[PDB]
Amino acid sequence: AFTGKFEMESEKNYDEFMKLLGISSDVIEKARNFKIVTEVQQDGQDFTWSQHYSGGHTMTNKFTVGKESNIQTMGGKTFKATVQMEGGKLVVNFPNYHQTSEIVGDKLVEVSTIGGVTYERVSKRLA
Repeated sequence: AFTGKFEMESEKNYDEFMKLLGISSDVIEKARNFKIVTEVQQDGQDFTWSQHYSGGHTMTNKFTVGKESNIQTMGGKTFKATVQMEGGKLVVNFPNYHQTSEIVGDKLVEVSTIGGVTYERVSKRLA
């Protein structure tokens, strides 16, 4: 489905995965001590993903799968990357890191990747 409100309740290897990307220490501590809210609307091959900071800033990741698009990402800057799908899951690969999302009924989880490190998360489906 990939459609609904979600929010990051917890993380697994976020700290190190960040230390590889190279994020600022305060911003590192925020996401892990903060519920980044996450909405999604899989409107067909195009998606309207979003990553709200609880109403204030809103970063967004609109993209089209089997096509590619510019995506804002949690790295230093925007990149362009080929999002793809499989069946009950989602796929992407940027010239920077790799990531695959995977809905579970009423829960969004994601698993990022880059160099011997991988950051799982569990954006639950609630508010």
